[PDB]
Amino acid sequence: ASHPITGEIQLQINYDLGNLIIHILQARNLVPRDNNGYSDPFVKVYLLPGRGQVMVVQNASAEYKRRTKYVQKSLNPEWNQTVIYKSISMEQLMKKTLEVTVWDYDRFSSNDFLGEVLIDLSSTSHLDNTPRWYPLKEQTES
Repeated sequence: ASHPITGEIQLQINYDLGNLIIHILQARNLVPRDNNGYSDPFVKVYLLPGRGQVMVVQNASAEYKRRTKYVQKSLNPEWNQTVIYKSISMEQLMKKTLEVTVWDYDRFSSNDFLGEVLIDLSSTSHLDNTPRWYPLKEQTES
């Protein structure tokens, strides 16, 4: 079988004190799979022109997720997390692009792809902390 990459991702961007902050929220219209609810999808966000630092997103209060993971975790998973990249000025920042990538855990440990977005910080109008949706594309390997 195969799973096509679809859906989008919602996040909040904000840069302050020379530090780039990014908050993860959730994704919608993701790739459906057999047996609803089984694995908690995670995201990876790193700058293109950086040191290759991939920051994975954590899961919010499972207490509230455990009740929503039913259909959400299956089609639209959330995270509601926050990350920062200190030591980054608008000079190099504008040159860097925030790439949000969704990944699902395997049955043993591996991680499958789910979606990839590219947010150019050169014009990131969502800097003023604004929850906006971003289209998740596929990871082409030419």
